[PDB]
Amino acid sequence: MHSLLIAAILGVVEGLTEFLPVSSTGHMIIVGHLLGFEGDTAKTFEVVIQLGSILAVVVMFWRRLFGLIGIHFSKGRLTLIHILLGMIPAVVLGLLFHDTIKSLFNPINVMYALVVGGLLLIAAECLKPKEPRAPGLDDMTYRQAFMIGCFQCLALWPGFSRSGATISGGMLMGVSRYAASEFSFLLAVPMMMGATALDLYKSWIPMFAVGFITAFVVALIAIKTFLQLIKRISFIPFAIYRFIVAAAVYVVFF
Ligand SMILES: CCCCCCCC/C=C\CCCCCCCC(=O)OC[C@H](O)CO
Ligand SMILES: [Hg+2]
Repeated sequence: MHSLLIAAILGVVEGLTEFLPVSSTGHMIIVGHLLGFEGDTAKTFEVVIQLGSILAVVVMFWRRLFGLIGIHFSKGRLTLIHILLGMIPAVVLGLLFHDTIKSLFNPINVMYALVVGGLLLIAAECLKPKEPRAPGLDDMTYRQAFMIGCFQCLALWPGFSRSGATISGGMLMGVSRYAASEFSFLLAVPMMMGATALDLYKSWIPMFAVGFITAFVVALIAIKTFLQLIKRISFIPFAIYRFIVAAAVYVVFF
């Protein structure tokens, strides 16, 4: 009776922490450990429900995503070249270091990426310019998009919260918190869709239906609130929250 309940608990977690700088992978290992869902099947299940979070960004940015690829229906406009430049370096670094990255998945490394990721969010807050260089999404430049991407190499460290890494570099390149968040979401669509496909390949029954779907729903609510929320809130509360999670990763496993 609780196979569906566990998937609901894991789904609301994944959908919530996927696009918030709070280390989706870190929350899953602690909750999966507290529940007892730790087998290889759990990891496969977790990659599946990541697809639901993807579709949430797909439906949230349906008009803009297809716009980048030519399916329409400041005066600049964000182009597909921005997305490509944002994902070139992580792909190149991710392809070359696959066996090495997969070795970093122990919980101790998550504890550090939780702390170090929070330090970076603080440094982005203290160091970001007073006047944003790109207050809107369509104001971004190829240099900002690429520097954000070369900054996404850190997300290959398990527990770093790819959103937190991507948004930090956005703020440090002069992109507003709102646009830096919008770009991290749009950038996650090609990244997650390809990465999960890459993970679904090497890993091979209705428990997915609950998890995939409920993660799609919660992500929509979180991703819509967070964008409206971040208009008036900083990333300091998120960075400090990652420290409380880091102690928990130590608490649950050590
Ligand atoms: C009192 C309740 C909270 C208890 C936990 C205390 C947090 C201390 C932990 C780590 C250091 C964090 C460094 C402090 C963050 C920077 C403070 C700040 O003012 O940020 C600058 C601003 O965001 C841009 O101008
Ligand atoms: Hg890089």
